[PDB]
Amino acid sequence: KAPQETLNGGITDMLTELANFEKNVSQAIHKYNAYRKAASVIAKYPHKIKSGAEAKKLPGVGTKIAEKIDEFLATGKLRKLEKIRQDDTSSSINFLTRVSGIGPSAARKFVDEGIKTLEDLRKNEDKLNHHQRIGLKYFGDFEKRIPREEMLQMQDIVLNEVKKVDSEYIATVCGSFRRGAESSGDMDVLLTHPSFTSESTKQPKLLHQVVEQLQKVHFITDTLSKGETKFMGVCQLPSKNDEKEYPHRRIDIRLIPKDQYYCGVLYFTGSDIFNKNMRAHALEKGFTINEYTIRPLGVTGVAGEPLPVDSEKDIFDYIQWKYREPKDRSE
DNA sequence: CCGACTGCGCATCAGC
DNA sequence: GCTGATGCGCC
DNA sequence: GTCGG
Ligand SMILES: [Mg+2]
Ligand SMILES: [Mg+2]
Ligand code: NA
Ligand code: NA
Repeated sequence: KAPQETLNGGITDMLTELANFEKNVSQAIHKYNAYRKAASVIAKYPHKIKSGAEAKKLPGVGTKIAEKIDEFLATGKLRKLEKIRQDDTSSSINFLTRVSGIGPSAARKFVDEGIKTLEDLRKNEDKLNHHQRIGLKYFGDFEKRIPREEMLQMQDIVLNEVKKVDSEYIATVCGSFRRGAESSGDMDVLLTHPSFTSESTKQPKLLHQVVEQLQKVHFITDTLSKGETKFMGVCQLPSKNDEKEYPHRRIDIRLIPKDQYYCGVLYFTGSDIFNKNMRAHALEKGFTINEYTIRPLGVTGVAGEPLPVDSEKDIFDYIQWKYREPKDRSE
């Protein structure tokens, strides 16, 4: 379980708003993560915070945030935030960043030029790049969650088509979906083939062929980016006669070397906390884990050649550990 | 006091 | 024309 | 903004 929004939702929301403002307007990504961290640890606190000093005891909450909590608890609001919400420039910039492709920098230019709304964007399509236009075109669709049943139907199509292109491909839908989530933000598909390894051929056709098949059967509808290794785009479940159309969805497809496949699966399955905690634990046992490989340290810190991996279990075993089921990888 | 806070693929810019 | 930087989305 | 060298 988890503490209800009722407990410290006002505080966590306040911290999340300030988090967004720092990243989108101040362009202070570290202060953005500082705030989110503070919001997380408070969202876990199973007690109604009575003072900023009480919250200060938590890892991620320092003096500044303690002061803000005191102001919020005593008044019900934060002056600095109340002033940011009313600022036309800060609000507009903040808003435009909700478009995929528009970050802090682009949002800034648009607002400096008067472009402050989606409507303003439509009248200025020539000023947008390919990514941004897709983000615009699907603004609303991209903010909708993906229920597990739809992800299942999406997986059906992906696994079916990949196998159809070459039955030797190995495909694994990762992300929260693999962790048994009831809903998802997007679909992350990891791909490999026996003919693709670190020391072999780079083959631009392996990822290209699969994307093509999914476009042939009308599953993939748009392309944000696509190289020889990574593909980012859009997909949509086919419409049932008479029933309403499905929302367009974000889908990523990655071609990974077979010898780095399982480290990739584990990584893109998350959770980020589970990854951080698993990396932190991996440190104690004298190992370093990333998206690509697992390497042995030699006391000074000399990481030798990447250890052989043939399954996710192999990784868990290496670090003296039992394989954690994806559904439990929450923390 | 003061540096770390992950680092990379792909698209697009800035400059030679 | 190229190479390197920057912006962006992401555990 | 917070933590830790
Ligand atoms: Mg700034
Ligand atoms: Mg993801
Ligand atoms: Na603290
Ligand atoms: Na954005």
